[PDB]
Amino acid sequence: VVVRPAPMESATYSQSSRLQAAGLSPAITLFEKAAQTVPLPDAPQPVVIADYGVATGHNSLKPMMAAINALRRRIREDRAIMVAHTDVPDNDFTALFRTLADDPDSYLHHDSASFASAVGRSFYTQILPSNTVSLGWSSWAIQWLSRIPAGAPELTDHVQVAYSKDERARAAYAHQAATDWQDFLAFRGRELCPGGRLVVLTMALDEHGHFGYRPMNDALVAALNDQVRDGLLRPEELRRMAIPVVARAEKDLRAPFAPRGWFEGLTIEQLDVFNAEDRFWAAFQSDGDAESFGAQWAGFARAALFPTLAAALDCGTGDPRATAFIEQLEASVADRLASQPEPMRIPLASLVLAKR
Amino acid sequence: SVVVRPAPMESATYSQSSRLQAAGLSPAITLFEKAAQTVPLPDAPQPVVIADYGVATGHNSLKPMMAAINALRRRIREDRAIMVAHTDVPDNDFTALFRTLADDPDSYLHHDSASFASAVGRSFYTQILPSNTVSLGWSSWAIQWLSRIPAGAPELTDHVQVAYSKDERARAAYAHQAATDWQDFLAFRGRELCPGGRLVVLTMALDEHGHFGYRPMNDALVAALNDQVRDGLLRPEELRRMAIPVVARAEKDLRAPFAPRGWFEGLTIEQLDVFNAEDRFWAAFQSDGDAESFGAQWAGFARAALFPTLAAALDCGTGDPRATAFIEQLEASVADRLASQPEPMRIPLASLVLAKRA
Ligand SMILES: Nc1ncnc2c1ncn2[C@@H]1O[C@H](CSCC[C@H](N)C(=O)O)[C@@H](O)[C@H]1O
Ligand SMILES: Nc1ncnc2c1ncn2[C@@H]1O[C@H](CSCC[C@H](N)C(=O)O)[C@@H](O)[C@H]1O
Ligand SMILES: CCCCCCCC(=O)O
Ligand SMILES: CCCCCCCC(=O)O
Repeated sequence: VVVRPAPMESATYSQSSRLQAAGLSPAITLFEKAAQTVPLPDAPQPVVIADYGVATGHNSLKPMMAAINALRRRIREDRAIMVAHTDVPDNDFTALFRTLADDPDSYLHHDSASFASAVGRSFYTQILPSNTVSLGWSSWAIQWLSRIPAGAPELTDHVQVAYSKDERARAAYAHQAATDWQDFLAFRGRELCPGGRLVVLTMALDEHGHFGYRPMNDALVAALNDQVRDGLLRPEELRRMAIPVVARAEKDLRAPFAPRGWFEGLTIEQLDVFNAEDRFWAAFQSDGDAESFGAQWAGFARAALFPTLAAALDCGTGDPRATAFIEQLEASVADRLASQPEPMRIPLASLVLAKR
Repeated sequence: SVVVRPAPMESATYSQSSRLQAAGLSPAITLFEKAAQTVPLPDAPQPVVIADYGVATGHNSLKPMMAAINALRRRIREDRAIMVAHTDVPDNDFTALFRTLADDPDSYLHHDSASFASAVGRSFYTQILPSNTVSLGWSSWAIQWLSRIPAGAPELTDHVQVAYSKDERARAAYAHQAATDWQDFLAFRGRELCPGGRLVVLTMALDEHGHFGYRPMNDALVAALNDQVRDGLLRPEELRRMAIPVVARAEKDLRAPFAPRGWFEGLTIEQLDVFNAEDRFWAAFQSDGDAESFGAQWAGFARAALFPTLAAALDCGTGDPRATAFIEQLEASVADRLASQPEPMRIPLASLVLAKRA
């Protein structure tokens, strides 16, 4: 009865998350700096790093290595560092453990006293022992709502609430995001060591209050409307489709802390709101390959969003119809964006949080 | 890879098909609970770590974990963190594990609000947890699985279990692989345990007479596989390729790394028992006379634990419908054969308590 989003498409996420990787690049610098200065546990207790919202692990390798390299300048080489990667139960943890074993960039291949574990429990509850996490990292994860809000109006003509014209829906999604953010902070506040640091990167609204990805969202909705026109999609199924993602404004991120600056033992040490460089547009300006441009954007949308859309179908998620739906939708979005390539806004927020 | 490994349990059926395992491990829970009463615990703010080596779906971990946690709660504050680290191979179904921990009312997460869960998908034949952090280790029905089919070992012609093979070279190769695997397992647990820590192991053993047990089951399985070849459902080449990388150890094998002075890599055997588990399927049949249920229980047990490893030998994919049909038919065949002539079976086990030097 509680409707939740779907995890990333395991088969394609590691190959289709270059946008996310490029966008989080500035946050790695913050994370590295946090690792250089954070108070550490008494030797020889293991130093714990937490990665909240790991998916396949591909985009975690660089931030984890940056922290580990920084820590190694401060501690003995034989001292244990434990990385706890967290996601939802239905995330593909086999893909994660294969990434950690097989990818040359894996920290396990670079540091002989580093260790890996996984936690498959929603990060909107406490999932690690209190006072044990020295360094927390979360990129591209917290924009995902814990649920479609209870009693929220069905998004009749849209898949993203920011583009919806239903005021009741907007408020319901906004309240859910506010409660989710409070919950996330409350439990990270318990998990962090005193003096510990948490670096968060999430989807944001820009200075004008816009969600961004405008041509993408237009292409997506149009491609879905074409499937109902061609009889590939039922009108009821399209009505049910919704992405439980909310992008937060600066004011939304600060809300739990106002006005004294603290919430559940945590404070905002640094906050930045910025637009990530549009690499797909930059590449297109260089090579003029419109088909490639369309394929890059469509692949990004597929791995991250399509499993959630496919969950609304009358058939099963393992049903061949769902696979056909995913592949057709990707090809249609690709064609639409390839026909008229345009730059897009990728609004992000980075935060450094510190525990008392 | 040219290194051939066993396959994990069938996650779809293991939680429903592991009552034999659950019943067999029951005596080891008592040992584990007793260990929990006195093992040293780590300095604050470190959680007490309980490691579960070879978790599968988690179904059979709930009882031993809760026994340890209950004992620990008689010693320490209710708000002290306890972390259970469940370990398996990368291709284990960890989603099934986390669903078990969230949904089963027997889950320690539902009974202890300061208990936590994690998973480690890295072979336990290497070190997979930080040195000196584990107070209590548990491993049931896992260490009999070889790290690999031994390199250069002859194809198990006419057999799927090496104990029943007539090939001397195959038997020796499997025995040597088991011996080095056991040394590896001990070496790395010896590093992971806290000084004074305890590890409880339950594994498949050879009985007093050096026998593997499950004889009627073994016979039914071989006969059923032969039926599939004869009926054109399985290629002769595929059956030749099939081998279960499982080795049951005698007392002497278990003691081998420790002999003669009693210690290996900081560990010693505190207690060792070798016993046959009560055959509950036979007991039920003696009570109710339901031969069909008898066959189904045995075949379900074999299916969940063994059939993925057999299916890996097929020329098709493991995700192919042909592999599913193979598993389903093999189960039905074994069930029918055992139902036709119900017989008691030997289930030889060994339980060990290992202690790390203080
Ligand atoms: N409540 C929740 N608890 C844990 N993980 C969640 C979650 N809601 C969403 N996620 C996870 O957040 C991930 C978003 S993809 C981000 C992956 C990676 N950090 C990167 O930067 O590319 C998905 O794996 C999704 O399953
Ligand atoms: N090298 C290895 N490392 C980790 N796990 C292994 C392994 N070899 C086999 N296993 C695991 O051991 C498990 C055996 S099933 C036993 C499950 C449970 N402990 C019970 O008592 O019922 C399987 O999940 C299998 O994947
Ligand atoms: C138009 C919305 C785009 C959402 C991107 C989500 C990225 C991720 O979760 O990895
Ligand atoms: C006849 C061989 C029986 C092997 C049982 C393996 C049980 C398990 O690994 O869970």
